[PDB]
Amino acid sequence: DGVGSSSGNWHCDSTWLGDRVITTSTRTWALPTYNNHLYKQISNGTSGGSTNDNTYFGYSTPWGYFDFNRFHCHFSPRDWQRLINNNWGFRPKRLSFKLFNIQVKEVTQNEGTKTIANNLTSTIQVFTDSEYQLPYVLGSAHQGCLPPFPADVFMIPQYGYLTLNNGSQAVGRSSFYCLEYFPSQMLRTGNNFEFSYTFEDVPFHSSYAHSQSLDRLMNPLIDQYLYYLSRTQSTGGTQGTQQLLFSQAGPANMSAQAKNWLPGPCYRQQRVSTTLSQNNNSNFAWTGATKYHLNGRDSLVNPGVAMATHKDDEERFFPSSGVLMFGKQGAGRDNVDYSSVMLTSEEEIKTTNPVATEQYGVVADNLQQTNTGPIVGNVNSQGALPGMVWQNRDVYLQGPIWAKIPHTDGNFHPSPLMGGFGLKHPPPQILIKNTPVPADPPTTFSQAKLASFITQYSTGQVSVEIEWELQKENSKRWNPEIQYTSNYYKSTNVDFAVNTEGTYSEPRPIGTRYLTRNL
Amino acid sequence: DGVGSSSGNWHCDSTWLGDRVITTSTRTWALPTYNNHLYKQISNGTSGGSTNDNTYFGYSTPWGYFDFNRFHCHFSPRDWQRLINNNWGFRPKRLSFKLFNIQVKEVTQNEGTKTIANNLTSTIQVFTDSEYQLPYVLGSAHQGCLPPFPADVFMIPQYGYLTLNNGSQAVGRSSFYCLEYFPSQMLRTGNNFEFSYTFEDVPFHSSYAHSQSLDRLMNPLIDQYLYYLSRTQSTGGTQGTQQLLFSQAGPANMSAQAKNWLPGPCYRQQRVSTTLSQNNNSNFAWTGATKYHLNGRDSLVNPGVAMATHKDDEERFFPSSGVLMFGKQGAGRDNVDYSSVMLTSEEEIKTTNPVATEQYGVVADNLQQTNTGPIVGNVNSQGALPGMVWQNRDVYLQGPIWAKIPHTDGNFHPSPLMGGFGLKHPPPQILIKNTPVPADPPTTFSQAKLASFITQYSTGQVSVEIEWELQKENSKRWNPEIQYTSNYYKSTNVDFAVNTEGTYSEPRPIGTRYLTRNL
Repeated sequence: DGVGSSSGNWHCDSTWLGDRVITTSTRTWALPTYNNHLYKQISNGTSGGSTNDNTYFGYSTPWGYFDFNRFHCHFSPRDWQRLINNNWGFRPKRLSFKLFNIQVKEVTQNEGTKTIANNLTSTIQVFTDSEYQLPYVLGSAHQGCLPPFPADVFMIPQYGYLTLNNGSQAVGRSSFYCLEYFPSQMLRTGNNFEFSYTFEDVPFHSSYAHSQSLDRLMNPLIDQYLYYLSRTQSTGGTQGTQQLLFSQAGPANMSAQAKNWLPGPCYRQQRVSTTLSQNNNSNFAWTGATKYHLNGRDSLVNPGVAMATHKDDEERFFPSSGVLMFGKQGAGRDNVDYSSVMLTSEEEIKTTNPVATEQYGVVADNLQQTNTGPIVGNVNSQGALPGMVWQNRDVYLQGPIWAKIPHTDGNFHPSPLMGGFGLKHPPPQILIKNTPVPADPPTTFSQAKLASFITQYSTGQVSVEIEWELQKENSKRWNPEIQYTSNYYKSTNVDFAVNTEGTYSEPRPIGTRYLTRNL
Repeated sequence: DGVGSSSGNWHCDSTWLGDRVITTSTRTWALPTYNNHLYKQISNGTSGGSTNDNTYFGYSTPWGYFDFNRFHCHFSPRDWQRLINNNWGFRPKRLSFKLFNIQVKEVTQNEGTKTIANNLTSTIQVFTDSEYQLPYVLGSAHQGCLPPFPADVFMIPQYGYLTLNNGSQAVGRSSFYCLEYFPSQMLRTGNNFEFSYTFEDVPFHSSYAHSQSLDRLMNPLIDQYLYYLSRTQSTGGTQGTQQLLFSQAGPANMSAQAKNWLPGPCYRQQRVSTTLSQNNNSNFAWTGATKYHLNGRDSLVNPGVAMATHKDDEERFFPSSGVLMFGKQGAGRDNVDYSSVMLTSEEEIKTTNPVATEQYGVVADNLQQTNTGPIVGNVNSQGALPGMVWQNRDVYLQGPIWAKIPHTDGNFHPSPLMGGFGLKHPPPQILIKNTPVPADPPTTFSQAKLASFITQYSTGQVSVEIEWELQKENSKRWNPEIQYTSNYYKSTNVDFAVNTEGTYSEPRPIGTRYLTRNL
């Protein structure tokens, strides 16, 4: 462990061993100094135009943290293709992390002349919340993950959290955390850091589509031995009389056959078309949105319960807030045009989950009588029922991977709504910070704390390795399958490559449900 | 492994052990930073004046690579003489490579004042494509090899490759490679790198000339017991009549004797003389050139199939594109005069291979009859025939060494047309790159990737060692032999030495076929 020797090699690879696949990636990071080594109370109440729905209260810390909760951080596009085109399901098993080749540099800004030199004696601090004692900030689709293209250098995000509030004020249950209160490890140039982690058991992800629909499971050649009320009036003429009349459903009345199962739950959203002329001429992006009310404040249901994006022949429609929406390369931050974002589509689950923009069904509304015609009413939101079967939301190459299940008393099907694996003990957070170095102190003692430090930052490499378990397909389907492939026609650039400027780009989102399977 | 200790010694030598000879050379290299650590799409279509024949599409990488595919990189001129004057053939056996004494320096450009300092903590990355997964760019006679004179310092070339295209656009089969996706090794000052390699079996190079011609293998004293049609008319007067007349060829008609073998294949090229007045007054360097048509675009046949440069007493002639052409020291790049280049000559293979500027022969053209005189026609291109025997193109002290055989289904005599050894698993490519070091990042998080780095470069030593196998001659020739020797008459400078300026120079090309041998 000397200054003149490296502390690790560049491991970036992926191997396939059958039911196993082991990904490995390495990147170069840079860590600035946040908040001038200060903790700061941050808050925003209903002051100004800030509505009650957007109030908060929390703290910003001088620490940074690593993030790789994104699939494209570990799979090349070719590897994603290899995976999704040949396997029915998969799940992670283990993980390894490593930091090495640390180098700290200080910057002297003198009369515009900016100079950078090495500071061989400075340190950084690193520790992992292996006991889940800090607010778990990962799993919220924040930026700052590892770049997709390994040749990119990225900046480490700053750590901050929120707690309970009342407007812009705190309450008696508000918590304050000081990260320095944790046992941490200090590294100089020549030290390295690493640790390992094991995933808890979790069901495989359903990387397939169903080749049958829920309402078409019967034999199309034979009838049932059951009966159903086929008619409640006399089949005669204009003098119809009350009668109770039954028949056996069969091939010509499959809509009436008795069934054993039932579609999954729903929470109706607002439908909107990509043909601007087909929409209402008014701004109802927030007014007509599907929200939920909690503690007096309202919140948008995004993306909400996994439901079918649209029924057949209606690809121009999509739920207002029921679809993951990625932005194209170099897209602006606020209020961009539709042409710069890429909409996903969960159409593949039409077989079991209801369409997100229609009612679950229709149910009896009153007690019919001789003088009262029967009335029926729409169901726009339906909780779980015994016999319901549904599918989860699909994952994507540039989507999240896992999320932490909130530690509460009860829950129901703890799969993350944004898609991925829900865990009780997710991979622990990894935090990092530059150790402060004070400038020259005064010559006489003073009680006041130091406030002048040397401006500096640091950089180094980081590597992650994940082992995945595979579930190979075992189909007996005769005809060929649908596979994700790239276009065969000539184009100016190559998909998933660099421009003439070296700017990486992803042309479209990529799901994982291509293979098929019976219900 | 400390900063204050060297990591290797200067090994530059050559030893002879009988059938073995072991060369060893060491040089000093310098590696800049290419493309500002960016991959860039490069292409050129039929736009502008660029003809369809010169379109391409590919990528330029921020990596450099080592090259020693040149004979003068391992043999001194004296050693080349020692080798070619005493052995019939040779071939390589093993190879060893080594990097050491690395030192990285960063340059600060401030107000014209350029300062250079050491950066003890920076690294470089090095790896070898030992599985031939990257486009093999070596074996194309590119510049950037090790300098001939060991006292020179050289610059490492930049790596780039090409793929399929349509004009200036890519197609569905175009491939894009990211070199960072390979497992690589990182070295600081004090680390070293090395590896070994073994050559596959390969026939010896024919370092000799034939003392007999193919058409003069018979005994000059005895006749044959065979016959040949000697005459088809009556030997009488002006009243010649049809007759079938035969005789035995012997010493006086060796051109008519029956033979067992046949000259090698040919592909006729255009002849041109060094006496400017003897050539046609028109520009036909491209129009009259020998080309070949592939995928709609035409390409020049250079240097083409190994054929004799010229027949006896015609040394002023040479094929337009059938001869390796080296440039003298300090020669310009584009459109220099003939007086500044050095033409080789494959005259030594006149015994078996056809002259490159004449027809292979002449063959029957129609069915002769009493009323139809026989017609015969030239053959200007001839494929392989059973019984053909030919020789390969000669190698040179400043020529290439090996080339990689393209991985296809079929081939035919896979010897590189430019001369040398054809291999299925050539020595692997060695790639190198400066690890990027970002400047001070901003104080608040930002999604955009880093784009400001510290300007730096690196340098060090490199050594190569190759073991060769020899094939000693076993002649019984009585009279003395032809040997390559230097001129005995006084001159201003010494061949293969430095000027008064220390500029090394090579006065002429040097083949390897001096000794003789029977057919």
